Amino acid sequence: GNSKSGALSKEILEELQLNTKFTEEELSSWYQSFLKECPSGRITRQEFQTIYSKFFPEADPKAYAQHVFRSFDANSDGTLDFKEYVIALHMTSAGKTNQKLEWAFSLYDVDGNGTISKNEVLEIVTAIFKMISPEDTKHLPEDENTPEKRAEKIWGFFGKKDDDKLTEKEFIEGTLANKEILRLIQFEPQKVKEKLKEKKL
Ligand SMILES: [Ca+2]
Repeated sequence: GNSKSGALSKEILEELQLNTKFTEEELSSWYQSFLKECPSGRITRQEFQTIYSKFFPEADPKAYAQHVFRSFDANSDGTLDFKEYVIALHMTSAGKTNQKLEWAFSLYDVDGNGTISKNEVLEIVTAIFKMISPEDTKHLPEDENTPEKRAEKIWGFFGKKDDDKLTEKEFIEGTLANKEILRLIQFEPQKVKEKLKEKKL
């Protein structure tokens, strides 16, 4: 930790790699500031939720923030340490999606039982949908303009029956190969929005 706490930034860089938006020295600085506000270096789910409530005033981010917080162990109780908190912000707001597919699986596997069910896709798709301001949902395709439609389209693209289980192997294959699945599972609010106002006539 430099010798006086701080080498937690190495673990972060390792687990995030090129995806990092920070050097270890900057992470330590953010960490020093983090500790002035959260002395224990831990952050609860309620506190994490507040971050998103504050920075997404146009949306209803509570469910979304809770699922993101849980992705780091499928637990609503407890806390996230600085490392998981930095990685969580990166997953929702920075970098490329294709480097986040393994984490995306953990996000979609709500109960953490190793596979994704149809209902879990709907729960997450709904949470992400609520991150879109009412103003933008009108630019959304007819067959992708409600949580139900989006979630069923994703399930259909995976060629699944109502009670089938979706594995990580297939989730990664499909999110990489089929760009429509990518578009529909997309969890970064800005990316959903920016594609939600582009394309072609
Ligand atoms: Ca599951």
